[PDB]
Amino acid sequence: STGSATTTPIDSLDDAYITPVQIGTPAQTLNLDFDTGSSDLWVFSSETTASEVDGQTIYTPSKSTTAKLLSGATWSISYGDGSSSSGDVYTDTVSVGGLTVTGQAVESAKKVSSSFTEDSTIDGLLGLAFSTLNTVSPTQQKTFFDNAKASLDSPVFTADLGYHAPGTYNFGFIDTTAYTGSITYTAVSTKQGFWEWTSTGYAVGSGTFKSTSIDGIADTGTTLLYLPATVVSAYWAQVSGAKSSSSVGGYVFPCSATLPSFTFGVGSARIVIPGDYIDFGPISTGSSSCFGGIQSSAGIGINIFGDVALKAAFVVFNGATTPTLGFASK
Ligand SMILES: NCCN1CCOCC1
Repeated sequence: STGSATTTPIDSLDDAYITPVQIGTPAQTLNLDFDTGSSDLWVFSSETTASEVDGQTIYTPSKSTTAKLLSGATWSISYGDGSSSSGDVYTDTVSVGGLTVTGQAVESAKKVSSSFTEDSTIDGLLGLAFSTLNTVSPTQQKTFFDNAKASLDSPVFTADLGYHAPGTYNFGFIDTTAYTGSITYTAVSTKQGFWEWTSTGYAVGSGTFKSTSIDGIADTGTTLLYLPATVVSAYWAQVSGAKSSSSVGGYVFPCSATLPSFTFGVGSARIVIPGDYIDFGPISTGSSSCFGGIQSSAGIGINIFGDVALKAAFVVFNGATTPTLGFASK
């Protein structure tokens, strides 16, 4: 089997991408944030605290003839951005663009933090990192990709995020028309439960490529590109007026600037992030100071190849016996 679904940016800045997911019988369609940096499929629901729901579409398990309460199971997750959610668990039929998983764990939120409540366009998350990170207790549950894997024509999923435009998540196949040149595959460590790999280096605009090992995670659930301070300083030093602002919480730059591109290495291959992809607009409404799309990972503990980097590439998340990541220009 295969699945194919369109992913759409939630706003004019590509702050996040939402993909429609069918849950239950009859189908209840929710727009989920596909996240390769986490492993829980959770949704806003009929059980979520009323004051914590502000415009999201909710899953109502009582209206699904295939929903079964997973007895005694609870979940609770805290994300790197400080956001959190928790609740109970149902098993139900979940479909993504024609691909169906019966008995998928659907984690129903009873509580969500303010960051989730304020994003009316995100109805929940669909985790695509390794099932070892799944928070369901006392019986850990599998991701949608893990459950579909055996059935897929090829044990892979692909992320093709658009810049200011819709993109696609495919399951079980590689669309050879979606990229240019070849896909370069690179080793993955699953020790931390992430799609963790090692970039071979970087270039800033037309600058000379620096060969240097950058360990990081391919994370569709993180908006920006988080890299070592030395790398991020070398990037923003090419932008007149750019500076790291402690009050804003990162590098800001004059909105009148034309940003240089950023290249990252994948083996001998090179992915080029055009400069406009690094502009995240005014720091506050009406300001002429803009927020940078490349930020320091110093306070995180890990480098993150978020949407800023991934959207410049066709990315293969290869779930073969030994998982690998593939990158192609597009
Ligand atoms: N609610 C703050 C976080 N979100 C994250 C996704 O994009 C919009 C802003």
